[PDB]
Amino acid sequence: NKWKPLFGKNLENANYNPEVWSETDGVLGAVKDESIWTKDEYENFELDLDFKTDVGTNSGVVVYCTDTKDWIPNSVEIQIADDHCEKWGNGKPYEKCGAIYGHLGAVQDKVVKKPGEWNHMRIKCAGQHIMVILNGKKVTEMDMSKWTSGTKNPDGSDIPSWLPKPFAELPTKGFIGLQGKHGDSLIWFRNIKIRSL
Ligand code: NA
Repeated sequence: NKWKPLFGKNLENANYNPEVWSETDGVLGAVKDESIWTKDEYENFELDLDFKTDVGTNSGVVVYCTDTKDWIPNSVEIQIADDHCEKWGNGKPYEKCGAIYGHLGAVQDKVVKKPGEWNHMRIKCAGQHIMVILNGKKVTEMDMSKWTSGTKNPDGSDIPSWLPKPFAELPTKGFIGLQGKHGDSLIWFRNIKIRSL
């Protein structure tokens, strides 16, 4: 159908703490670690958002969340990361920007721009099929039905112990959220919007 702001105007359609999450000059950011969620559940949608990184940014967009309190194992996370910072060495493919965190790498990295440059990401969530388009590049295409294991990924890498639920049996409807600030690297969001497929 048509695009609408994911959180409405003035975050009216979001569940959040206003001491954590706020809009400044049209740009959403967080000063503490707690997440921001939609008040409503979504399936069969495309989500657009702009984001800007800091050096070493590690964040993510959460979709299909069936529990906003115990969200980590009951959701899918599209990784947002500063691929130009190499802190943990080479890193894992599922830690790169536009990956499905813990589950599936992006096909190329350093599609994300350098810290302080604006990025654009579109996430198409069509039941078990998730596509990530980053800066106009199709970087990630997951079919969740392949994830029959909660411990091992189709690419052979181990799934972090804190993500035990097989993605093949995960529901493909739930809340959408953004993650808060966990350390010194900031992240900024804008033009966060959604429409149905
Ligand atoms: Na992340």
